[PDB]
Amino acid sequence: CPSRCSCSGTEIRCNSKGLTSVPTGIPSSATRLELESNKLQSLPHGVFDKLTQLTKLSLSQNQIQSLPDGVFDKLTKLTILYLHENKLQSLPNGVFDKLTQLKELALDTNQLKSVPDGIFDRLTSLQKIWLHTNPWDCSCPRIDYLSRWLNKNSQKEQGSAKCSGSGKPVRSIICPT
Repeated sequence: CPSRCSCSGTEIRCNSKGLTSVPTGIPSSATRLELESNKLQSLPHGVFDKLTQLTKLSLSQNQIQSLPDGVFDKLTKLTILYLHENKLQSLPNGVFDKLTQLKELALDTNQLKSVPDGIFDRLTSLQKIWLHTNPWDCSCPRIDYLSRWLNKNSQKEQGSAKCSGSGKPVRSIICPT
């Protein structure tokens, strides 16, 4: 068990510990990992690669600005992914592609202006998504995939994503073609 964590069974919790980096001794048998309310601002590439049995990963309330490419690729059993209340300015192409079992993905309260096209397409088990409190860029070509995807997957949205500037719903926007 890592120094600032509490390990109960295969559940690893290291919340509100003023952590500045991901703990180094996380066992590979971990099924749940929570690193909430710390001081993380970045993540090393491949940092969670050995945590293949993880069903839940939560990094809410930190100051992460970007994600390493393929940072979630080895976490194929992930059912819950919380990334809200951070400072994300963008998402890597297909970062969620290998998560075919993901049910919950929280991305609210960050600094996202846009997301890559088709970023949620592979999420076949998705039930809930949080996208609110982000300065979405509702200019057209850019917001086209999101407004459309949000409209079709209406029932999964927790809260309501709003356009930066006008405050209008991202789903109220229809792009030109």
